This record gives sequence, structure tokens and C-alpha cells, in this order.
Amino acid sequence: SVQQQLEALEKSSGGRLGVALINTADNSQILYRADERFAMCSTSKVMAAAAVLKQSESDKHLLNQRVEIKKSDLVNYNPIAEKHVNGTMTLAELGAAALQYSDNTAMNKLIAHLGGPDKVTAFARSLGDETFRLDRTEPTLNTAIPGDPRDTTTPLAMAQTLKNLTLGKALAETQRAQLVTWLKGNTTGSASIRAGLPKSWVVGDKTGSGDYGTTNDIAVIWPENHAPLVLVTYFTQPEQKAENRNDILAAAAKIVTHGF
Repeated sequence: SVQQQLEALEKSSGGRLGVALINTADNSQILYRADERFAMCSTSKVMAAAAVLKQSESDKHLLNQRVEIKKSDLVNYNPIAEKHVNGTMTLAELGAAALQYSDNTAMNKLIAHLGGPDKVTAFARSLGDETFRLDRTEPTLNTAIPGDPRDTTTPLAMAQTLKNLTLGKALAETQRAQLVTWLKGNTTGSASIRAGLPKSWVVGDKTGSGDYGTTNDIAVIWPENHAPLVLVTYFTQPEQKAENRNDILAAAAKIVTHGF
């Protein structure tokens, strides 16, 4: 009947909804189209940030390395990087900006530092994620064309990988804690998953949006008196210029967490 509710939400919305919830208390799962590919858009930024944190495990100087920001580095959405044109940002600062403000220049800097989109994909494979693929940089990784496999993953794969990154064995403790700190400080997710949950729950999330009204959020959730939940909600539509629908993600989160 959670299934019935998600199916009715999807039908009314006129799009395609993908949901994966992992309850880490018993490793039970609520899945809806969790095996289907969706364009990740900005939710892919988490993997690029994590790949740099993994590097920092063996290179104690990495996170403080400075990167020059020039006018030509700027793409189409740079709320943090534009404040530093002609100056520099550390890799840690780029990580923060990519995740907490969804800065596109910060994402591209991280990808260039790693050596390209294929390097983010190899990082994901090393974590046992055989689904994730990053193919392009910002801003073209957001085209989200139906049936296009580029820059996609599935809700289940992303839920498992986010669990491993934030609560599991993917990163050493210091790096794991840094990633979690970044996600909890996200500024862009108020109208998404967070809006469907009790106000007192602690949430770390990364949103993403793109063409075809593609509207995504992935979250780690710490309830007050229970083990954490991991929740991925992906949503996309059939018209290229469809409006983004953060309210659909909030509604889906309310449905699947009804019971906690």
C-alpha cells in the first residue's frame, strides 16, 4: 500500500518516479522503480567530492591545495566560485561549494583535478557500485534525455552507495565525517525530501535538477530515537521543458517514512 500510494502519486504527477529507502535498523528496503536508470544531475556531485576525500586518505596535504579561479572557469551556476575570480579556493572549499551550494564551477574543478568523468566512474566501481556512470562535465551532464544512459544511475544503486559513503566502509572515519558535515550543511534542499519529514529529524542531502523537469534528492536521515534511514528520490518527466517538482519529492518522502 506504500506501493499503491507511490503509484498513485506517480500517475497524477504525469512523470516517472524512482524511490529507494534503506532502513539501516534491519536493512529492510522500500523500492519503487529502484532498478531503473535516471539522470543524476547534481546528485552526482557527491561522488566527485567523495573521490577527492578518498585521495586525501593517503595525501595529508591534498585538501588544502589551492586552485586558481579565473573568469574562464565559470560556467552557468557559480554562487560561490564567482566570489573568488582572480583568487583561489582549496580543494576542501571546492568540495564544500559543490555540495552545499551546488556550485557548477566547483564541480568542474573537482573533475579536472581527478582527471575527468571516467575517473569519477572508476572511483564508484572501486566502491562496488557497478551502475553509476559519469560521462560529461557541467552543465551538459544535466540534459536528462529519456533513454539516454549517460550520467545516470538507479535509485537502489545510489542508495547503497550513499549508505556506504556516509555510514559504512567507503571512507576512513575523518573523511566520512567530513562528507557527512558537508551534506548536513546543504542549503538547497528545504523544499525537497526535508519538507516531507518531521522537523526535528537531522538530514544530510544533495539535490539535483535538470531538463525534462528532472528533480532529484538523495538523503541520509537521522531520526531522534532510531537508526538512520537512507533515501533516494528521483523524478523525471516526458517534456523537455517541464517544470521541476520538488513538491513531488517531499510527497514521496512523507509516504515512505510514514511508519517512523
